[PDB]
Amino acid sequence: PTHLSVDTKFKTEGLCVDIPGIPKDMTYRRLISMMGFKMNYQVNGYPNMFITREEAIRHVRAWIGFDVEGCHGTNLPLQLGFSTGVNLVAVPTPLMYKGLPWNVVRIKIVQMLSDTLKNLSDRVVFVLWAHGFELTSMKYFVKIGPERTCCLCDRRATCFSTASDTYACWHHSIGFDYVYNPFMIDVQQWGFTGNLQSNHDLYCQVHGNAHVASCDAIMTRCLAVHECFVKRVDWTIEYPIIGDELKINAACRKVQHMVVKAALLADKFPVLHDIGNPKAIKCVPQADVEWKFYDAQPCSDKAYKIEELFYSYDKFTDGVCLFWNCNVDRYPANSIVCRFDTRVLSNLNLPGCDGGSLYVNKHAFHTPAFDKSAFVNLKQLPFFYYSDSPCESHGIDYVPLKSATCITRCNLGGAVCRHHANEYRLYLDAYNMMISAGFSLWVYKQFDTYNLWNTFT
Ligand SMILES: [Zn+2]
Ligand SMILES: [Zn+2]
Ligand SMILES: [Zn+2]
Repeated sequence: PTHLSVDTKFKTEGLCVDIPGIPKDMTYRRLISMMGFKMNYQVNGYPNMFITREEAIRHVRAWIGFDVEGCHGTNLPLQLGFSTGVNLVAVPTPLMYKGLPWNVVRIKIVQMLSDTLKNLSDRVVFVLWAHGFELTSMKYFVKIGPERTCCLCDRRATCFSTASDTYACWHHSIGFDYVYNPFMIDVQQWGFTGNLQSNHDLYCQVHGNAHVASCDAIMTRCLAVHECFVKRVDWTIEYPIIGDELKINAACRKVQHMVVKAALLADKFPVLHDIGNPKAIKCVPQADVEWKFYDAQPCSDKAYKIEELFYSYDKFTDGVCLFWNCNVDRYPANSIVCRFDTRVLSNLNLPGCDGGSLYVNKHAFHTPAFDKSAFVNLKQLPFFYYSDSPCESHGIDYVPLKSATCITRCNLGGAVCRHHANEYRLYLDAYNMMISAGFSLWVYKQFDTYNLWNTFT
């Protein structure tokens, strides 16, 4: 039950305006044949061009919305739209390109997909709101066959070249002209009422409709992300490592310990309200503070309202509140906050629904749109490094460190020791790693690193 059987029925009602007379009774087997492809009763890793919802969710990094609009059916030009914002016009002789024959259009498609996907996934999943022209145009830039490996590496093959008769992955596809063994899924098979725009606009106000193919491609993928990662959530699905996931996650634990420990030392809060992930552990386990946990799963739709989190019947105004990746609409003044900036560009952060983003780091977290007004009661947390550890070098070469933000006994004494200089530069790299990944740090306005110097006396 892991792959989509080709004998599964395909609802054709959405196709009958582009393809009048299409049979109501239709399987994927007959649909693929109708699209001009032949599968040959082949057991070589490619059982179906179309995939299940579950397989699509596991390969969300490969999702490319795809739409085709009749520009004027073999006799008229076609506008090819992709969720990358690209519009290509193919002739049978926000970006918008003029009409060109299929033999040059397919070269642009391979280049576009390869640059988009090489650092994201081992494949492409075309996300469709299928009405006909997009399915019948695939024969002009798609080749299928047995699963293969790249001619220059061990990755699976995603492209084919008619010039050299060879195969390549996204990384080595320069000059290739055909997409090889792509995957696809028709969102309209999921049981919607009404057209694409009416269903998309139920949940998203960020993507308009300029009535060009790329806008439909964007809305289609956006609707799919909402259905699979907003209204539905599955945190059991694991995703492969494609970047600095481990360093980013390790940096997050180190910065969280550093910031909370220093806030407790500087202001001596009697109680800390740890609001968020119900799997949370004390990040400063040796602190004397009264540590109270409050369970809140990561919100995937709208940011939590602070009124429903705190109230409905309790003294969150006592001490300090810790919101580590707990997105609320407005943080109280006595808060320590880590909030993911959905606007960040990285291979881990995919475009999301209604201004949000889909952050995929081991697991997929759809995150509500970043909002600067949520931090009005707070200020940005400045960088600093604090350590009460002994100045002792145990066991890399050294240039003396000078920094006003190395809060250690040795710097209080006027000369940073080598150990705390090593730890400072290691923490600075971790801090910059986490900030670059899109995380932002905010703190109550009274926070002052000057209060940490007298923790050495
Ligand atoms: Zn390769
Ligand atoms: Zn949208
Ligand atoms: Zn030192």
